Amino acid sequence: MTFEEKLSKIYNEIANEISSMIPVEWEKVYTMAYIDDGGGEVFFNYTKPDDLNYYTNIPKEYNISVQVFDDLWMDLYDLFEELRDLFKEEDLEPWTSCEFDFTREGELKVSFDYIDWINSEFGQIGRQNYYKYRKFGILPETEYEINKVKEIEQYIKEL
Repeated sequence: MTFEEKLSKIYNEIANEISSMIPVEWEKVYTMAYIDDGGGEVFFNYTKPDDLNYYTNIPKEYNISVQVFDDLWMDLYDLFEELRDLFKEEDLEPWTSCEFDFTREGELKVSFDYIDWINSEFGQIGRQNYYKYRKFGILPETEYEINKVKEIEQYIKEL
């Protein structure tokens, strides 16, 4: 199996997982995974046939138990971590972030970024809010968070 085949297998597994975590019909799906040496996290938003829907709200609104959803969540994270370990296994610079987007109409985008988030000294919420501001046009709901988004913006501009 080549590198492309490994990437493809993992991508397919990821897509199937994320689709399995959504109990209803979805239109667009935006997934983000921040993984470095100091742990990491995975989150995704999904639209319905528009408004973004945050993944951790799925068990609250729909009939899927917290336990099952959290299990599938952990499996997804494990998939992304395996994806990074592949990059390591092929003597490539390990990515620090991965965007995994796909739509109901077959659109697909997988991209990697290598921002040194550790030395940025910003936490997961800052990274998430900044991501939501960059990808979409959504700004946070408190001035503290907004200010942090500006700080991260300026940190990145100075790279």
